[PDB]
Amino acid sequence: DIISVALKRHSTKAFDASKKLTAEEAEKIKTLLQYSPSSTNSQPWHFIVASTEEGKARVAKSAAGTYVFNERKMLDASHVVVFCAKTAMDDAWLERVVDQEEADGRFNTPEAKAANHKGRTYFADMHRVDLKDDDQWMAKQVYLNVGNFLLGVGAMGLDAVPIEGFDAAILDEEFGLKEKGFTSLVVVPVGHHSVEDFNATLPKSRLPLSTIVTEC
Amino acid sequence: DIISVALKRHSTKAFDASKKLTAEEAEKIKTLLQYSPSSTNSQPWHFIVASTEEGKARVAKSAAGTYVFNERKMLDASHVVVFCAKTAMDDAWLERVVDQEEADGRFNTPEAKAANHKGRTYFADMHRVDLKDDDQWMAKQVYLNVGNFLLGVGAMGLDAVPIEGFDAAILDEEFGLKEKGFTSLVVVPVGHHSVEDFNATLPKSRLPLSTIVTEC
Ligand SMILES: Cc1cc2nc3c(=O)[nH]c(=O)nc-3n(C[C@H](O)[C@H](O)[C@H](O)COP(=O)(O)O)c2cc1C
Ligand SMILES: Cc1cc2nc3c(=O)[nH]c(=O)nc-3n(C[C@H](O)[C@H](O)[C@H](O)COP(=O)(O)O)c2cc1C
Ligand SMILES: O=C(O)c1ccc([N+](=O)[O-])cc1
Ligand SMILES: O=C(O)c1ccc([N+](=O)[O-])cc1
Repeated sequence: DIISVALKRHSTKAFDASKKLTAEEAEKIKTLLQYSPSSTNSQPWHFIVASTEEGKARVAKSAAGTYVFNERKMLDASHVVVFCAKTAMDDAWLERVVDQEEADGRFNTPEAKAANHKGRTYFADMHRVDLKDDDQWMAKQVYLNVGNFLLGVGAMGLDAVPIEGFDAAILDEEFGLKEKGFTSLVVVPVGHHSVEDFNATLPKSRLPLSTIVTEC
Repeated sequence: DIISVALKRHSTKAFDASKKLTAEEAEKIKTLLQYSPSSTNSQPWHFIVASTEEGKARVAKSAAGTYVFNERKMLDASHVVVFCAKTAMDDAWLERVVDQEEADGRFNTPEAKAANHKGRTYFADMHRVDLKDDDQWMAKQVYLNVGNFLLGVGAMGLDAVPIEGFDAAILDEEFGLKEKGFTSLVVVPVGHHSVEDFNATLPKSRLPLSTIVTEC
């Protein structure tokens, strides 16, 4: 039951470095990243999946100093996922999305692809010409992916914690993201919690439905 | 299997208006909205859940005219969820969150409570004061909730579709959201698809892992 998963998943504060994901679980978490929905199927994202000791150490550099309370989570987890968003939405990216949709068989004619290209253009240029908030629009799609991801890994029986407490300028420079057209937004260590995870035994806390929900 | 869910769920293009959620399902989708994670457990959100015909008609006003292609989806679904973000992070909301955490038993001393409140204020001030982007920061948490929600309702065997194609100004006015301190971001009709949901039999399409993932 997915509600049981939602009530039992929690943000892990400490990971057991000896408990690694299986090869099968490693493939499943990449499938989760890939198949998240996004506005107009824009998929405006890139993921760094660090599983070697050196790779995780490179990610953990972003937690040095002020964010040190997040550094050990990145070092001790089995896999660490860096969620990145595109910095600008270009036509080339939109062309590759619609061509992939054709390759996967979503169009029955060279007509319907011209209409899907016509549609995704009017939508994206609204954020590039007019609103000029396509940077924030793409980052929102990445946060949607994070929310999909956290529930999915919980359903797999894996522990995780989402992290905003890191230096994105440091992380971007370490992986050369800016020149690639990406910027890091959220880091998610994935693995199994240790006995030092004090948050595993604390009750969950949320505002009541009478506050957050209006029915009509 | 949650991966089967991720590969099976789709954006429904048309809903069967005769098929309603059960009472138990209606409670479960509210639990999903409630228990989504968020940065510092800030829960900067409110949800309109329209299930009556008059309520759904009120939400559907935001799809009239320019966004007419989304209007029937709102009218036909069993339940329509409006995801709303706070427009500003005020100190009273932060106090409300920490008071709820105390009521739920997450602190063992009053000093533990004040320390948690001090930390949440510090990180909120990073967005309110330094970055001056708390409005975008809170919207990102709401998008994370949507991503959690879409996978959860798919795991319940329910159809849904996320919608950005609506007039948020019209929707905010219809429900007085701006004066209440909120703004609408995403509309999600939930129910069961009809024969007119052409997307139900199309294959899913995503960019390949060679493009979106870097392993290290
Ligand atoms: C986007 C985001 C960023 C977060 N950043 C951190 C973080 O930097 N360090 C941390 O320990 N927890 C972080 N959290 C975890 C939250 O404190 C946690 O999700 C919230 O208190 C709800 O608890 P739960 O995840 O156990 O349900 C973050 C959560 C989200 C969604
Ligand atoms: C934030 C968001 C907004 C979307 N807005 C619309 C919309 O307004 N109308 C619509 O029919 N589909 C909308 N979609 C659906 C996307 O086109 C769809 O998620 C994407 O093509 C991937 O396909 P899937 O959801 O079937 O996996 C939206 C999706 C997201 C995540
Ligand atoms: O108007 C829009 O913002 C809009 C966004 C997404 C989609 N879509 O994903 O089909 C359509 C319209
Ligand atoms: O952005 C941060 O530094 C940050 C730190 C802690 C948390 N948190 O504990 O949820 C969230 C964000």
